[PDB]
Amino acid sequence: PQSKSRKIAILGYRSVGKSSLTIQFVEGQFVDSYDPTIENTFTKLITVNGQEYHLQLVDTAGQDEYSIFPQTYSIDINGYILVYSVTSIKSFEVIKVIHGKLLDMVGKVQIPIMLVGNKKDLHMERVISYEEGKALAESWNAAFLESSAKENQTAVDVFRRIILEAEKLE
Ligand SMILES: Nc1nc2c(ncn2[C@@H]2O[C@H](COP(=O)(O)OP(=O)(O)NP(=O)(O)O)[C@@H](O)[C@H]2O)c(=O)[nH]1
Ligand SMILES: [Mg+2]
Repeated sequence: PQSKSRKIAILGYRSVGKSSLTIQFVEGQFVDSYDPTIENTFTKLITVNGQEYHLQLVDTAGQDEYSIFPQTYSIDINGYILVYSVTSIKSFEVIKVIHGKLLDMVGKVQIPIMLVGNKKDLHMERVISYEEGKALAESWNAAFLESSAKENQTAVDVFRRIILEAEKLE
């Protein structure tokens, strides 16, 4: 089928760069203008392994330990991107909770899940090691990748990987 449509949800704690990472991929630039997000949606077109896709990305509002996991992000979502900031132990802690809830909500369905450690560029502020987040991604039997919302190639690698990870379960 010349084109396929997939809906991806980008979840995580606030300020980690869910939007930055999303816009970088979608528009190609890096915005510094920190705007708390309500919910944005961009429809990006990208091809993976010859197959072109129609990606409907849902850049969600940041949540935390005690926040209801939106039931709509529980249905009709083909892939999930759970991003944390390697410069924040709190984001790391929180993503484990969001992941927990997410799994409960969705019940038992083979939905691709990948873990992203954002802000690899800010070397002087990293507190989470690569090997650590990596280990988490393995415990979830999920994909892992680190990234910078200022390093397009890596942002693109993120959205490519999830689809790779998805067409694998289908
Ligand atoms: N140096 C650097 N800064 C980054 C990176 N990703 C995001 N940031 C910065 O971190 C801040 C928050 O990013 P943003 O995308 O708004 O985070 P968010 O998770 O979408 N926040 P919210 O949940 O409130 O909607 C911005 O000022 C942004 O420029 C990165 O890879 N490197
Ligand atoms: Mg946002």
